[PDB]
Amino acid sequence: DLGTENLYFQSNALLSQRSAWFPRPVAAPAEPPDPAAAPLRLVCFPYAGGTVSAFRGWQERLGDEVAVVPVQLPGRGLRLRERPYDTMEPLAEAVADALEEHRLTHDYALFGHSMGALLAYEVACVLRRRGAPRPRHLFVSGSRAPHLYGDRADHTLSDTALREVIRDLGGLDDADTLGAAYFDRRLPVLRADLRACERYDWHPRPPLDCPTTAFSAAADPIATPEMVEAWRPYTTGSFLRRHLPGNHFFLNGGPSRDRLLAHLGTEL
Amino acid sequence: QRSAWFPRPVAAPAAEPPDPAAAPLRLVCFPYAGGTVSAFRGWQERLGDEVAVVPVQLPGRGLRLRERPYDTMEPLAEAVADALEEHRLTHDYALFGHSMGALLAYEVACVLRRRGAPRPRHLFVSGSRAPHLYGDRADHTLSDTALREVIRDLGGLDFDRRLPVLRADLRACERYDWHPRPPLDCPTTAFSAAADPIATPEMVEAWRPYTTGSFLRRHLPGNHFFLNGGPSRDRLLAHLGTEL
Repeated sequence: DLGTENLYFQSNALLSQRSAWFPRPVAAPAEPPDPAAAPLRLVCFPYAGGTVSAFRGWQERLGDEVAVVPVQLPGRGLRLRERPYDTMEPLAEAVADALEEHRLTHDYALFGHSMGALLAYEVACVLRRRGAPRPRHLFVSGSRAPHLYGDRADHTLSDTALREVIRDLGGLDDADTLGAAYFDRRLPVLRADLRACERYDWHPRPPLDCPTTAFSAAADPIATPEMVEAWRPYTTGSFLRRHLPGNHFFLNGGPSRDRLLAHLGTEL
Repeated sequence: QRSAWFPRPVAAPAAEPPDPAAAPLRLVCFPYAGGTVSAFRGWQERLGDEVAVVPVQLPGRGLRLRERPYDTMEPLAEAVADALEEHRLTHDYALFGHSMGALLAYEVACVLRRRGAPRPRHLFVSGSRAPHLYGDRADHTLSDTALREVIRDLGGLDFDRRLPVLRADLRACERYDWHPRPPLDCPTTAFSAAADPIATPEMVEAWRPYTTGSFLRRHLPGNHFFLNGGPSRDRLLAHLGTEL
């Protein structure tokens, strides 16, 4: 019997290929949104010796409902010819002046890492005393609470000694390939920035009113759950601590960066 | 002075996708009824290099348009599970699904358990009532026009070739014959939408007992197709990122 009644289905060889069930994912069409018109503006502050570069790629990860507005402090990038501030208060006042002048003091949140967390805090306090609108949210990472600053004296150490602390903390993994000479470029700005945190002495004041989310890191000696837990009374709004796997310089890239961004996205 | 203080960030170099073979986590993604892998466009760049996004193309659509679509959930889950095992996707994996796809994801996790495979690292269920609440709807029996207007009214169209596939997908949900089973053990996160009449907060909260691990429900803005764009899509991706 060679007739058509006697025919049988055979395994479909096309379906054995990976791409039949699992096509490779597809990138979306690549804005960015205008800071002036965005529903929310996330004003971001770097760590000591850092620049707005830390925030590259945040915009694409966070999407179109928030404008990422990194702040470039004097002494770096296009501002390389300007003396860096070395005291927290005038810096925070100059940032507050800049935010007001450029009309960034509505529908905004603040983010800062390490020194930039303290700066973000100090900026929130200055804006409050001026009667400006409060932030929608304050995000701090890699930072102990303000009253816990003052312990350290890194900005006094020698070039080599300071560089080794930065290396030790995870800020100099590049050196393996780029050589350490690269880093010495940053020394004057790093020292100025560091002086602002290290000579800081928290004077008691009322807590803020904005929600605050703080991030601790498992491998950060200076961001342990309890140093970061200490931010809790600095606001009369809701407080959350989220814990991350990385070190003091996780901002630079990896799982912790991705998770920070995710957490940020949940609260914006 | 705006350029001094507040320089616009430069565009990032959109990263090379991670190899699903080598990624520390593979997120296996199932679409809604009548949907395709296009639902998950852009997910990979948004989630970053620590997770390979693996959308699943089901029979009956795209290049698989000549295959009869499954209209029952168990054999569909078994065919998916065959494919996952064949292609070594049955470790270091998580599952996502939306609406019908959430039910399928749950069924796939159950098939993989019966087969002795490693459990999912996480189950994400989005815009779906819990399994035992399915089987009351009959949208798959409606006229071409009435069915289209149901989808249009839920916010799905803003088709006729794809009607037989939509119907089969809906049949799998609406004929679903729930049987009590032991709960899963994997962490599970459920998403409800404020403007979703189908999968209300209470219907979504009802997933809680389907796992013995941690359960979270997040409540988002948006309608039944909230994953398709806008604020709610962004928030979903962010919640997803916090657990991957």
